[PDB]
Amino acid sequence: PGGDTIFGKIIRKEIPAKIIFEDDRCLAFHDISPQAPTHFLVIPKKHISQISVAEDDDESLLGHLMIVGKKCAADLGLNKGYRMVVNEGSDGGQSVYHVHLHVLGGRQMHWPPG
Amino acid sequence: RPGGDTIFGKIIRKEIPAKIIFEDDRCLAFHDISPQAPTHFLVIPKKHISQISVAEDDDESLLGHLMIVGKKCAADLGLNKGYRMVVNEGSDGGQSVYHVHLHVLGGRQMHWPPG
Repeated sequence: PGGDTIFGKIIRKEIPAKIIFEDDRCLAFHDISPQAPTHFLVIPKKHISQISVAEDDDESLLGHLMIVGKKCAADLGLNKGYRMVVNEGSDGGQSVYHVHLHVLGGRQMHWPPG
Repeated sequence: RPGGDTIFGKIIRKEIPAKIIFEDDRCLAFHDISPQAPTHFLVIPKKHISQISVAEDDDESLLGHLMIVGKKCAADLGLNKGYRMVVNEGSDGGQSVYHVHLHVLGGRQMHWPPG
């Protein structure tokens, strides 16, 4: 495992998180510093440090994060829409080196996206 | 038709011009006409899916492929300091074209929140 980051600790249940969904290969939970009325993360249990190092063999897993994200968004009542975000590296503002998909909604999201 | 009715379908069928970065049997990557960062491109599936909220379970590999192609194109374009990937859904997401697409933005510091 889950990795040497705070997200690994969340996966291993060593620290608390408000979990929305879990299966054998991913976990969705509310972000601790929400930027919208609804703001959660979907992360793989496999420790991929950043999207730039994902491989072709990870394609289904990465798509699974997005499908889980859109299902969770619907379950959380985001019927007016939302935004999905993956941050990579310094310029991307990536805060934890464990791949994570942000899902934000419950307010108008603006443009540019940061 | 192959690619759907939106302007992105027109781009897929090469009926209107685009600055294409990458193309395969499943997707197409091209530069955005209204860039919000020094590099700003889109990765879109050739199969029409209107928005991420209606994607099917069987679309997982395709959606993942968009992200893999996005990161590969970002590397090929020299975005070595990072980038941000974005999918907009619906009104609150600010989606203006109803053909699912992944934005990739880089070449400057991206800020938080992401809109």
